Amino acid sequence: AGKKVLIVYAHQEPKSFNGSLKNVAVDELSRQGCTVTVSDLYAMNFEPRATDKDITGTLSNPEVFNYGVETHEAYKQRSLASDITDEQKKVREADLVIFQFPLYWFSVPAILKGWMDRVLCQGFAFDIPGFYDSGLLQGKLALLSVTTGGTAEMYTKTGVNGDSRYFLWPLQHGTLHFCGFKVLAPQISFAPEIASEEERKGMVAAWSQRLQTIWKEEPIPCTAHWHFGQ
Amino acid sequence: AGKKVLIVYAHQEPKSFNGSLKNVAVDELSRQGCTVTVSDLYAMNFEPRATDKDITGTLSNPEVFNYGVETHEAYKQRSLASDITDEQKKVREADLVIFQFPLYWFSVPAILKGWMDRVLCQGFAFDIPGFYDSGLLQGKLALLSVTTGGTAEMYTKTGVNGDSRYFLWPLQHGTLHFCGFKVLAPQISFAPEIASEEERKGMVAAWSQRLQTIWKEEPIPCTAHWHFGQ
Ligand SMILES: Cc1cc2nc3c(=O)[nH]c(=O)nc-3n(C[C@H](O)[C@H](O)[C@H](O)COP(=O)(O)OP(=O)(O)OC[C@H]3O[C@@H](n4cnc5c(N)ncnc54)[C@H](O)[C@@H]3O)c2cc1C
Ligand SMILES: Cc1cc2nc3c(=O)[nH]c(=O)nc-3n(C[C@H](O)[C@H](O)[C@H](O)COP(=O)(O)OP(=O)(O)OC[C@H]3O[C@@H](n4cnc5c(N)ncnc54)[C@H](O)[C@@H]3O)c2cc1C
Ligand SMILES: COc1cc(OC)c2[nH]c(=O)cc(C)c2c1OC
Ligand SMILES: COc1cc(OC)c2[nH]c(=O)cc(C)c2c1OC
Ligand SMILES: [Zn+2]
Ligand SMILES: [Zn+2]
Repeated sequence: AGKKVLIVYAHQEPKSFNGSLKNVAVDELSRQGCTVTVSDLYAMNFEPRATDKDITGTLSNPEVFNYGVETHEAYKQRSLASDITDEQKKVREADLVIFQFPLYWFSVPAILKGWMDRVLCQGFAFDIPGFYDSGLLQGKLALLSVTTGGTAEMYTKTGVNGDSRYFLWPLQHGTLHFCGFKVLAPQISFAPEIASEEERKGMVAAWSQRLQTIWKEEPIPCTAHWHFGQ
Repeated sequence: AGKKVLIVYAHQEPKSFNGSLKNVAVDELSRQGCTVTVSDLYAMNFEPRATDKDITGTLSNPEVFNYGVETHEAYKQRSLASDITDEQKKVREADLVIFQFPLYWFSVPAILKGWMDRVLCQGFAFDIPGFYDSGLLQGKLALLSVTTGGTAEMYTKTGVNGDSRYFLWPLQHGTLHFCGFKVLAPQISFAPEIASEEERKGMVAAWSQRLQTIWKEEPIPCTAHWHFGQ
């Protein structure tokens, strides 16, 4: 029945390590016969700000602007900006969404934060029933593929940065799990810049390798225990 | 001495609950005789995207664009875009920085994430070495004044969202502490959209009342234990 993959990609430089990782995911998932689409946010000059431009025609309450309410009603009334709905159509059709980004301040770059803020609107991604286990994107897989400046040692529990999993919580749980995604284990490529050449080649190779059996994987249990506990 | 306060404010609607919490801070700090400046991000149409437009000089490596490297050298050389250096002057002069924002996906709205990505560059906010307790903003205070959709109850260890302190980690530790700020306890105003008129007025006056004695507070111990316990 085939599978559709969306890669949401947030790097300014096509020759970057992130670009290589995105390119390998494209090469390998396309080799398997999957339908692959990439949202190259910087190349699209993707709008990160949540503003009233995100609603076309006339606001639900033009006196006091409430982004959440107005985007909810806009979704229901098919009245959202086309950049947003173009993205929601790719997500709707995806079986798997991979986010490929460098870690910026223990989180996603603002351009990709703006994608999550604007694309994952109430009525599309969640509503009152239909959050966490029940969220509107249930059935879909999501996966963070993150590159870091810090070596793997810095990201241990008693290290300076604390555990990798500590920063994962707002993205995996607060965002992806909230919307119904099952979350595969994050791919974390530690510290590509302090190399080496061969060691960079090796991390790109390992991601490609993992993508081979991505469809065999089980989701993580997306829990406070998984992130912080023992 | 007296003191300088910068409020970095991220809400689209001046009549909003965020609007009121920013306005009471300006009013109370101004009443005390403090110097007060507000960076009203949406009104400034503040650029959230980290791009090569943020550097105007000869790039250190114009064949492969690396945002961290290029902004660090642009800072030393003074070729950063001026919107960034305008913010930096505000932070440099400040004794206290307050971030006033609605929680968006367990984090800051993208427009304010872009402020942290672009303004807190290497050379200015931190160096290597020169971070966490050696951060370049040592001696300044910071405070997150966050509003939520979820109730206090929802943000407890056994509630749907887990403890409120879990989502504070990337912002308090990975960003502010990393830059050397001493972090004051977060002001979290839970679920104003749900709350009654009296409860909302109550939340605004509790912030006003807290600001009366802010200069007397000790910072939090910004550690994994404060954040996750326990
Ligand atoms: C605003 C900001 C905030 C940040 N916050 C954090 C943080 O909170 N925590 C943290 O750890 N880090 C942080 N960083 C560091 C950041 O996460 C790293 O800079 C980034 O992940 C490096 O990945 P890259 O793709 O840009 O590396 P690149 O510099 O693009 O790649 C490294 C090398 O790989 C080469 N390359 C590309 N493809 C290949 C290939 N196939 N094989 C071999 N070599 C290849 C490149 O040419 C380059 O020499 C931050 C950086 C910035 C700018
Ligand atoms: C993209 C997105 C992501 C989100 N992610 C999360 C999340 O991860 N977790 C979560 O909990 N929530 C989330 N939310 C919900 C969001 O945090 C809240 O909607 C926001 O915190 C509420 O603050 P506000 O200023 O917008 O409230 P408002 O809607 O502006 O205020 C509520 C009421 O208070 C009134 N008010 C204004 N001033 C005063 C005053 N002086 N005295 C008394 N009343 C006053 C207003 O008139 C209004 O009637 C998200 C929302 C969006 C849009
Ligand atoms: C803002 O840039 C940041 C922020 C960080 O932590 C918050 C970082 N932590 C690390 O362990 C290693 C690096 C390199 C790093 C970094 O820049 C390269
Ligand atoms: C995407 O918007 C979000 C995301 C959330 O958690 C991620 C939320 N959690 C809550 O507890 C309560 C609310 C209102 C909420 C919210 O607004 C609808
Ligand atoms: Zn979860
Ligand atoms: Zn800390």
